[PDB]
Amino acid sequence: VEWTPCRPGGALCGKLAVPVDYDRPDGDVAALALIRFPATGDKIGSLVINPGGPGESGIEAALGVFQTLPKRVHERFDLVGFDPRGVASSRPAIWCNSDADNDRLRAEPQVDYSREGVAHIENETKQFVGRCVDKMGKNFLAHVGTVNVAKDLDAIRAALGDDKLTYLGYSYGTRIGSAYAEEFPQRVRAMILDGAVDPNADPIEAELRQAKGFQDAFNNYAADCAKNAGCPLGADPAKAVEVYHSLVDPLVDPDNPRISRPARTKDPRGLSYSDAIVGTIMALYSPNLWQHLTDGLSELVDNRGDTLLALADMYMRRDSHGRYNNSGDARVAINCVDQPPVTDRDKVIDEDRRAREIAPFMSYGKFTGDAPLGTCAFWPVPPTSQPHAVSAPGLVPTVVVSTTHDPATPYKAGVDLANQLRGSLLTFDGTQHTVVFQGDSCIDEYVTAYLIGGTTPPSGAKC
Repeated sequence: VEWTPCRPGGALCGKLAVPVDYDRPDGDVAALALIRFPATGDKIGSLVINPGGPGESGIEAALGVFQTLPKRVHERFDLVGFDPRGVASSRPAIWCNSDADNDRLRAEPQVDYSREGVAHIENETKQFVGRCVDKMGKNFLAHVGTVNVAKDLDAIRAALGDDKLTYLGYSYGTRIGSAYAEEFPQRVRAMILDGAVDPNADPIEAELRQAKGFQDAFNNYAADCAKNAGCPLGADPAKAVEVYHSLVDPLVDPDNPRISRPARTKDPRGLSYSDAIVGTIMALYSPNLWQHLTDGLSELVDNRGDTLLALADMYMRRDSHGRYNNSGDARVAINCVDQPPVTDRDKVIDEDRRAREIAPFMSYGKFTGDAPLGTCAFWPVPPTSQPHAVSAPGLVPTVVVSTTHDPATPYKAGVDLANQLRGSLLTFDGTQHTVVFQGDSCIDEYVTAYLIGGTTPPSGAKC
């Protein structure tokens, strides 16, 4: 890799060619984008991070991580972020939707699960899948999976000149982690995995555990808010779900669920039901966003939706000029090849029935007896991986950081991943998604000691 200063540090930038198909290492070639923050003291090696998603930029994440990086880590390591194949500055990038495509979906309430509703959703999905194929071609799509990201990571390891990888992965980056650890266990110097994906999970039960996570994070937010003056959800948290629906349900025409009655905003779109829900989920990633959620709900009481709409844009990565980055498109494409999709309609119908009972705050109206298949049921290329217990016997001990009320990747997922990895579990007591290098000096101390010394947290460590 030929390094260069960048387009906010002593940062250097570069590209790395990898083959699209690793069985045709002479065919089409991809170019991964890399950022690098040189160590300030005696260099142990590169610390390579990944933010998750999938579809999130590792470069963009390294720029943030740089700001909150402990002094000793920055002394001993190059901080290095990368954009996986198909993502952000890597070429070719995955694109399916235009900016107008995305807005048009987000304008719909997306709540009608009658037969006509389901047919409408599955029509938009097929058009989407066709837009992916038409812009990217089937070959590139078949090789954007984690199994091949793992192989690029070893190419990155080698190109940075490290003998063994030192790696920090968050959320989906956790799956990159275990995949690398299974194909190159003898190349792992150290590995921290924060907010765990358990690759042995049933996809439906995982989704349901996730729904339960956000309802539980919802209950936690609401109970917090109920101690505060003028809580928009009321002072009795046992009634918060109902109050919340009294605020968001009017965004949907009661005589016709396909009709949005959006809250007024200074932005021309207004606030649809689906954006209202998306902004809520966004805020339940972190108590840092609870104030914004509360503001958003308070605006709804006055039939306004500006803050909830901005939260949804943060989630959707739509900037203030209406441009989207490609994380949404990349997210879907990569998720579709990482595991076999659910194709049994009856299982998708029963999941919906259960999800409404488990996460009522996200649920509009009642169970209809029908539900749509997910985008992946229509994917034109087959999965390049599949649910299995992680098996990496020779693997160095690793740290799994799991938060007790993580809504996105629940606590028990981290416990399971640690077990399969036979590494250390470090618990954070909180309601948020991930925590490493985000303020908590305790967590950062443990992680700093592991990264430099190799010392793992004691069994039962809490922070």
